Amino acid sequence: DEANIETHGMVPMNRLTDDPRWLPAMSERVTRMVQRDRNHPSVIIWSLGNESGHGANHDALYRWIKSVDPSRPVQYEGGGADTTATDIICPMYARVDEDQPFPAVPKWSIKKWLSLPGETRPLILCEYAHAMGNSLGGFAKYWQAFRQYPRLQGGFVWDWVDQSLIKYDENGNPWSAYGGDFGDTPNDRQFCMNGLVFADRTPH
Amino acid sequence: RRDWENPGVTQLNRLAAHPPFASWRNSEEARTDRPSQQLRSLNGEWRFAWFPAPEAVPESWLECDLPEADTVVVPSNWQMHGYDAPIYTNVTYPITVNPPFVPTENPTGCYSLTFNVDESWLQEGQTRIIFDGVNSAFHLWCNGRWVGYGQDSRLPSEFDLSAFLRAGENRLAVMVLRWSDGSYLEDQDMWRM
Amino acid sequence: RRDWENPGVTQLNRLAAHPPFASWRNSEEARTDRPSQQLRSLNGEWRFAWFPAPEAVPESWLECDLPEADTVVVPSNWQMHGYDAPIYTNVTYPITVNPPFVPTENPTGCYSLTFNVDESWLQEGQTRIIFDGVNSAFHLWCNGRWVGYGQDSRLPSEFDLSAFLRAGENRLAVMVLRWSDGSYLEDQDMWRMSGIFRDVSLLHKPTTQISDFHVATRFNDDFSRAVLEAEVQMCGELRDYLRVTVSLWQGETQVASGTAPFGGEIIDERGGYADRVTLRLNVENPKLWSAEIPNLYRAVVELHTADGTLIEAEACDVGFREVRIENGLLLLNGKPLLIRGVNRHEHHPLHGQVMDEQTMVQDILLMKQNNFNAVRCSHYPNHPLWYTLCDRYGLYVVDEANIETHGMVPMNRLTDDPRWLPAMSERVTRMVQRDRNHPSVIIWSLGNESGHGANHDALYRWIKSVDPSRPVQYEGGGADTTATDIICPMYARVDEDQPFPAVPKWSIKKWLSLPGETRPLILCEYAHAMGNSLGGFAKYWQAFRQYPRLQGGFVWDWVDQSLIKYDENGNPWSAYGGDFGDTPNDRQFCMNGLVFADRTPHPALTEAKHQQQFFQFRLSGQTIEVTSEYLFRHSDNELLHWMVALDGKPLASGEVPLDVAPQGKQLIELPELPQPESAGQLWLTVRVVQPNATAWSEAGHISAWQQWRLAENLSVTLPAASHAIPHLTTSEMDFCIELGNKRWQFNRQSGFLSQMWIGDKKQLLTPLRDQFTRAPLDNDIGVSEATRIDPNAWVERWKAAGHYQAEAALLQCTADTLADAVLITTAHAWQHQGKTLFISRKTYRIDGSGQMAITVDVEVASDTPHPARIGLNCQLAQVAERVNWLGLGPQENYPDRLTAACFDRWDLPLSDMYTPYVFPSENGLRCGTRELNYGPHQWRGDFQFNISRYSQQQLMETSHRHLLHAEEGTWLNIDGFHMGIGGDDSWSPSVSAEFQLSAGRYHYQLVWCQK
Ligand SMILES: OC[C@@H]1[C@H](O)[C@H](O)[C@@H](O)c2nnnn21
Ligand SMILES: OC[C@@H]1[C@H](O)[C@H](O)[C@@H](O)c2nnnn21
Ligand SMILES: [Mg+2]
Ligand SMILES: [Mg+2]
Ligand SMILES: [Mg+2]
Ligand SMILES: [Mg+2]
Ligand SMILES: [Mg+2]
Ligand code: NA
Ligand code: NA
Ligand code: NA
Ligand code: NA
Ligand code: NA
Repeated sequence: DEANIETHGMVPMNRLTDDPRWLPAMSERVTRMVQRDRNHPSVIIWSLGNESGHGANHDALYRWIKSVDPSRPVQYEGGGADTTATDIICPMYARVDEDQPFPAVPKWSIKKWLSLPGETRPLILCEYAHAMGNSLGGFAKYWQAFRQYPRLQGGFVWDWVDQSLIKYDENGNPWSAYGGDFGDTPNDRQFCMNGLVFADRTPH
Repeated sequence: RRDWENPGVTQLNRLAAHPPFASWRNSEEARTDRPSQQLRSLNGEWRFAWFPAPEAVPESWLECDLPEADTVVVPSNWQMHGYDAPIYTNVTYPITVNPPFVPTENPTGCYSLTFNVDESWLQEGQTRIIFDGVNSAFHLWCNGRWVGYGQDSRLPSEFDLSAFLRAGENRLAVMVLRWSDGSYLEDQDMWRM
Repeated sequence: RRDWENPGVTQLNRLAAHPPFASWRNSEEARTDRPSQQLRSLNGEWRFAWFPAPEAVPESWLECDLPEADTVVVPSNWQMHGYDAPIYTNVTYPITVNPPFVPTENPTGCYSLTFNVDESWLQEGQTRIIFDGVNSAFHLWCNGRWVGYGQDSRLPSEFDLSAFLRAGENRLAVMVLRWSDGSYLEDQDMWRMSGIFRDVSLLHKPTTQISDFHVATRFNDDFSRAVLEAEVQMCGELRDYLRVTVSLWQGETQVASGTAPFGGEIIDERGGYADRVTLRLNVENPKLWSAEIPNLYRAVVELHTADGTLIEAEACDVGFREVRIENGLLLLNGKPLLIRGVNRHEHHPLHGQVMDEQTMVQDILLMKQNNFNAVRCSHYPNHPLWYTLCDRYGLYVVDEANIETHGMVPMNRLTDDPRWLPAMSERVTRMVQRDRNHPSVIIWSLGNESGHGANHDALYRWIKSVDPSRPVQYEGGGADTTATDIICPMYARVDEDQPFPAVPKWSIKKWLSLPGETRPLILCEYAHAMGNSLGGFAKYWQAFRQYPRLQGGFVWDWVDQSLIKYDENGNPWSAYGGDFGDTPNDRQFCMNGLVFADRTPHPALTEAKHQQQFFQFRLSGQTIEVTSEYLFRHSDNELLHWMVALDGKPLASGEVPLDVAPQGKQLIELPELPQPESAGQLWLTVRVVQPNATAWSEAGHISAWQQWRLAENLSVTLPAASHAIPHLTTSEMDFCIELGNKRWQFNRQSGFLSQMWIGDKKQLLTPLRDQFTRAPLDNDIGVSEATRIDPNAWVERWKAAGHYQAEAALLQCTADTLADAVLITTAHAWQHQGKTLFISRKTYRIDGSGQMAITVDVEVASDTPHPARIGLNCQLAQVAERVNWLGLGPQENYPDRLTAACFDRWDLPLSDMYTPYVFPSENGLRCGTRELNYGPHQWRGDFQFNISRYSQQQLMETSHRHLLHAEEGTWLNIDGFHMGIGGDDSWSPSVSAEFQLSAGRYHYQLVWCQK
């Protein structure tokens, strides 16, 4: 279960999340979630939100939760996927064997990540195997690792269904539309279709 | 007050959050997860009218129905009805980045409903309204009088109408803003509706 | 909107918090911390009208000064000027508890000011208004246009008037509400006042300005090398040519300097901060900061153009010091502290809660002069100057957020509530943001008496997160929660457990060793100094020294919060709870200080000083061993003085220079010491003197002392040839004794010494009688009320037992003649509701020498409460100017509070023998006295005594010291034994067992004679 908090477009990412003046707003997004959903057995992990860097607001919110509801681990990927605001190393698109040492927020091979000096947390990819169009090339390689390494505990594929919408042609013939099709601009074109299933639930 | 341009203000008069309630007045129903007389749906046909900015809305809409209004289904997304377009933007904010301000031309949806309230509800106890999802911020009026304000397009916003309703017919007025300071917190990679 | 009844609204249009700024336009003014033409004070003469409610405010006030308005000085508390009453309530909220609402009649202050503004200010730049402190909420208008709103009475609220001001004359309008949703977080145990109590000023900043800056200092292993790191942020337009220079000075000497353009390191996938820059400076051999040697550097931050043109400069004092907890110990600069602290409220007898520099400096010096090295800001951020001062004089400070909800039921009612997280967080984040650069601040505190809720754990984490340089502590919820790095209890006893349910207060020695516990333990409040208190202070100090992880504490508290009241003669008197018509109220409970509100010390102050000494001493043979408890300085402003006296008569003495390394020892051998010409006890006294004056002391200041008995020679010399013989004159009513120009009369029915004469002069106003009670001290009283008694309080156990009502029944009264003496024997009973409380058996022996020998044997039933005292007392007919004695002094001292007193021969004016506590009680006693002198009288033995113009009765019958009236004569209380006074707490019995008079059988003897 994940808080409605994402500030990706800020420069740098943690602009608002590190801002004490935004803690209040952020906190209601976290506290109100937990207050509503804490009796559901299905919820096994709480998430602090998505792609908002890593701000002090995160560490405070992380503690609030651990403190009001110990029953569940708390995770969060921002700021490099293994900060002090996450019980779980939850990277997005870290590869199996290949490292991608971006500055400040590198994405290590998952196999490698687990054993970095000092590290001992489990690792579950929060997003992996981007299913855009003709994709899922190399899927088996993750599975192989998942089964061989005890601490590599799986992941959440990105993602379930294309975010295509319906528009009608001159005969009222419906067709799947993407970014820019509604005269929307600027837009991300086909980047909103990345699922395992078509918008109508038909499998890819 | 321009509440929608201040992260210091994310709600007004909103009731505290809590696990799902139905206030069953029969235990066995509660046990069975059956419907509850005390938990009514307002879903369905409503009155709606689009404006380009909150400044364009007529005070008259608080008191009485906008004759230009159409009758639409709720819940819904007004873009799915063509009042305006949905925008697909991944990372870049669909509005200029100048927190906590939002554009002046800020698409506004004026939703309205005339509904019944049984006196039995009014003789005792408390009558609250619950909106499970309003994107991105809104003001609410009941029978012409202001009730409160809310943000966070993805959690329920609850208000006590106990002192605002009357037995019988009643009118709600909801002014929904497309953009608000809460929009800064909602930069997900998906359509902007 | 009634923003004042909504915790979701804490402010409107309020600018962000930041470290102290001054916007200098000259670097040098900056480095030297001189005034800046860009920071103006608007303090002084303002207009004020009082209202009962905001709704009654003439909306005209907005545009025009109202006429009924008076002219008053600001800052100020309106209660201080008489528009209304300040209220003294401890726990009980002064308003009905119904969060978030406040009462409808809400005293409203209408402040307004007509002032001129320099257009140069308006043509460019930004002009902000700054309210250092507004109690509790306010709305702001400028030239009739609304500006904004703010809460939190203890931190600065700032607004941008750039667009509201006009060339020339202008009007500010300020509506301050007494109560607001903020009061809920302001339940501190102190007076409830209101208004614009801290400074008001204007700050002009350029458009492109420095908006915040953080200074860090990290060290290598032996602190031989440091890195000064300074993080700088800006507001305005960024440009390539923009620069920041950070330079570091040790006075006139520029130690280091660095320059960079804006642009931080990459921090995320989104990059980094374009509008920030971090400069780093190496410092070799830093001169380190401590409360022992407050070494500071000056940090100057210039925002300038690449051409060299300065835009503005900001600056701060820097202290190189590291705070860390390691292996269970609190270290400073790698060394374990020993906190000799005190809690201190911002209070002024006439100014209420308005603070001034004079007062601050006065407090600090007293502090230092009394060996205090630390202070806790109970329970809110202090006026900004305090910190600059602590920085410079050197005091370890505990900075505490303004969050106290003691009146909630249960206490963490709001703090565990997510709807109160935001208002709470601002009270903590805005504190940190403003004070983080001060080196005197070594620990953060989450607040006071708010239970422990989830909001605390969240805020505990934000801090650790933003400023890892300082531990975080909080005492609520048990003193050892997950929201504190230090076990910081309040009033936990040294050896005594007090197992309250859920939040027990273990004995500190035991608390450290609980299974699994490893933190350090420093009490946030201890030794409640209320009235005649501080009993057992030495027991804490002994433990702190013996146990490494016991690191000291903060006494409660510095100064009494009594306000000044004037009688019809326009004579001032110190007032407390309820004297303002305020109710409900907590009476004298706002008076718990080591000094009077006027800064005159209470006697306990001296006890603190001695226990908190930095040099320990040991004696052996002719060998004295001085051990320094300093951790960083050598005894470079100290010399040792020693003196040997025989029963106060000086024999020998001398001085030796001290030269002790921190933690070291020095052995001073003493010279061969001549023996003495007669019986008596020799006593050695040493004292540590500081030859030179310092910033906080004068040349010759004594910082420590100690005493030891040396050899003793018992008198064996047999009196002498009785010159004459007392004659006894027996009547059916009296036993009369005559010897020369003296007579003693013993009433045969009473069994007491009814009268004594010298010449034809009567010596007594009332007979000499045993006394077993004392006019109740604050500590004896505890919480006990006349409407709600605390049957557990000492006073209550005593009253109930009939001790203050017991009556003397004669059991036996005889007179016998000896070879050369007259001997009277008596036996008395003290009963109550048919039980014998005590039995007093005496003998009076009158010899030809004319001395009256008294022997007292008392019996105290095992089942009666232990008595306040066991002695005799009388009202002397005489009044003399001086009191001279040989024993412990010079100041008032009791059994559990006499370590700092010294045995010698003392002489003071009668008045120094009476302690003027506001709440009168037994006071002024002196222990271990071997000889007492008054008028032509002399008493000898081994006893304790007090002497003044007030009977115990009058004292215990009076509540304000200013209603006391000098009785006829002189009241004399001479005790064989006196009960300790306690003080661990003043709300329950705190007198230790070894200070209780429970032996059952007591024996004392005295000799009264004449000179
Ligand atoms: O479809 C790409 C996805 C999508 O934007 C996710 O919301 C985001 O967490 C992400 N990060 N990297 N790639 N993605
Ligand atoms: O003077 C009594 C003091 C005063 O109330 C302090 O503010 C509070 O922390 C406290 N708790 N217990 N005793 N005290
Ligand atoms: Mg808002
Ligand atoms: Mg994203
Ligand atoms: Mg408020
Ligand atoms: Mg309190
Ligand atoms: Mg010396
Ligand atoms: Na695995
Ligand atoms: Na996508
Ligand atoms: Na110790
Ligand atoms: Na008090
Ligand atoms: Na008294």
